[PDB]
Amino acid sequence: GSSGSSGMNYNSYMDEKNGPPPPNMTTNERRVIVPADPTLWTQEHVRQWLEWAIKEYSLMEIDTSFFQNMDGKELCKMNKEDFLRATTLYNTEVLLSHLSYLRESSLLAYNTTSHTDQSSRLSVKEDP
Repeated sequence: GSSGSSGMNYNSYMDEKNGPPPPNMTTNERRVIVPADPTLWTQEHVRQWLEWAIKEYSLMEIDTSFFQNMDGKELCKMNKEDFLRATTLYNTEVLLSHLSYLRESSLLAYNTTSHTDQSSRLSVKEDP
């Protein structure tokens, strides 16, 4: 007769080989600026934040004793008036705005999520 087999596979793959150190570039090392929302803050997040803003924004003459051990939730209840008693208006606008900016992000965080979640189980490694 007269018959054959005309048909190629045509495919590709990767080996994923990594060379010796040093590595490409660092990523993270126990560094966090915010947990999530201003309502779920800790006693430290209330301090580190202030010490940070005063540095970045480079403010001057601001109450610190007020944020020595204030509840993260209280920071939200604080209004232009409450904040005015702690610092000037110019500063109150720099704080309230920041605390309000974080919330503006949550507006997008609210997702339906159709069975697309993932558990967290990442632990640091060491030794050969």
